[PDB]
Amino acid sequence: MTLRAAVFDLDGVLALPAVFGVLGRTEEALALPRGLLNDAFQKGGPEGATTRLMKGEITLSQWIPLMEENCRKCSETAKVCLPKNFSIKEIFDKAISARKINRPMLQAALMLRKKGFTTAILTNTWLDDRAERDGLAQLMCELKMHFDFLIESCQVGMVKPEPQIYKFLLDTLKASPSEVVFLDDIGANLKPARDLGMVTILVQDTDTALKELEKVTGIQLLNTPAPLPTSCNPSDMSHGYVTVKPRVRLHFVELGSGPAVCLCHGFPESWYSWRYQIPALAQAGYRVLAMDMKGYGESSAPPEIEEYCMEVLCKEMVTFLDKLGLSQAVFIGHDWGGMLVWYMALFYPERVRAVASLNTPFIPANPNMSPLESIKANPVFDYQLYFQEPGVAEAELEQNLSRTFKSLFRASDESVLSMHKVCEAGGLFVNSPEEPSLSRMVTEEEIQFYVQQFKKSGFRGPLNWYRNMERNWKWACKSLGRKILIPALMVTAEKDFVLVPQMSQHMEDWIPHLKRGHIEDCGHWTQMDKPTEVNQILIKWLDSDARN
Ligand SMILES: COc1cc2c(cc1OC)[C@H]1Cc3ccc(NC(=O)NCc4ccc(OC(F)(F)F)cc4)cc3CN1CC2
Ligand SMILES: [Mg+2]
Repeated sequence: MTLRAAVFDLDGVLALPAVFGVLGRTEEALALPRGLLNDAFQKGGPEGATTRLMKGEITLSQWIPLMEENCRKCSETAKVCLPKNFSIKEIFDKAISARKINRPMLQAALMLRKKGFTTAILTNTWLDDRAERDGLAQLMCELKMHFDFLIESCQVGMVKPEPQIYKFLLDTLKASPSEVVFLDDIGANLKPARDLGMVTILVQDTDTALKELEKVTGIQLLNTPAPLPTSCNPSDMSHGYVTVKPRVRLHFVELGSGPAVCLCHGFPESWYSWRYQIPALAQAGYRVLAMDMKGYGESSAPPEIEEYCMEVLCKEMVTFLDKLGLSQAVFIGHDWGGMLVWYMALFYPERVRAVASLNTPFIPANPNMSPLESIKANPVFDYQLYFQEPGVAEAELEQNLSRTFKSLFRASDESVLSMHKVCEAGGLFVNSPEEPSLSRMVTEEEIQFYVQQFKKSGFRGPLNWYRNMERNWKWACKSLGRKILIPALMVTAEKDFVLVPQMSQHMEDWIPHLKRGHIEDCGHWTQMDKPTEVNQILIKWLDSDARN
């Protein structure tokens, strides 16, 4: 009775415009008899060429000659002559290419799966061996990840509306007819489903079909707020391991193809902090490499403090590129990662295609002042003095991992921390709740991932990034006569009460062609506070500065 599974057609529902609709306009353009392309498309019926193509018996390249004869045969009966420029190859090439994803439909499908539905795609498709088959391959891959099953006609040897495929569909979904809703742009494909007892929605226009699907499922799909970008499931990611040197191996996650983009997280985060950026960046045509920085998660965490100074952390990232075969890579960082990528561009510009930083500005070294004096001359950086002593800051953060991350990963309007009274009060969480409320930015599952990551190597490694003030300062002073002249981007967050946008006001002195981005109502955790704006800024900057 109560629905539980949802099935979606591709051509006409999830993808628009349908191939039949582009074939109809072609009939109008070249002034053919109406429907002639569709009579040739459907010549022979269940024993014709198109059904042999839809069943995997022949490939698309094999079917085009058969479609050419059907058009010459159909044009002979209607007493007409096909133009001199008639090309079925070129006609379908434009149709397959013009087909885009119906985002209101896919977003509604995601909402159902989020609410606990089993989503699937049931489409009549073909084995595409065209030279331009990659265009259709990209489309399928980005739709496949959002559904539990993709049942293709040419893979199973069954086509709609043959009843055998619907019995195969119900077996795949492991559900009864009256528990499944099925959407298709063709009414013929619904009669066998409507006979087995499943709910049917004829999709003519998307917003009306969504109104019907709202009613039968009891879930609001239309006029739903803007959904978050696609997140990452760790157990479905490609996990990579590179040994940059003895006792030091770096763990990273990889997705997509194209120019290598290397993401560097901050303190106290993980590769998972790019969960909203990784698919979005890979979809834009990039090979994302989200790192576990030295001392974090599955990466090595040697205890020595000097192993985390900026000079060592940068030489190892260069090595990481070497052992992977990458001459360059776009470096996007946040918090400590952002500071590391600034010095990557300053010391190894030949290995940085482009550099970008979230929140963290490039503050050049002061040759006449130690960094400890400057940190003391700023009450917001007072927690960094508390971090200096080893073991002290570790005991507090490692005491209750759940409370630690729930008190940190909070929006700008949820803050329960006072970064300016840390050393005085003798702790970061002295005046914070023992069981803080779950922020709007992170679910309980996402918090429990960070907990499991930091159960590995603790907080010693991460905190050691703070404990190389004098070493990093001596190193940076060697680059005081340089200038960053590669593509650079500085993204500032309005409500970051520690890395304020005003700290970046002088950066153009050192980066003349610096580009900028600003995100409003955004706290420190830029990636998970405003992921849709982070994705927009980066994909726009990458497409114009990093790619060729
Ligand atoms: C050469 O002059 C400097 C040089 C340098 C530094 C300062 C300098 O003076 C100009 C400081 C600056 C700095 C600032 C922030 C961070 N980020 C960070 O610690 N993030 C963790 C975190 C953030 C917010 C939190 O609170 C809440 F969660 F939002 F609530 C809790 C934790 C890093 C650095 C790097 N430093 C050394 C270099
Ligand atoms: Mg269709």
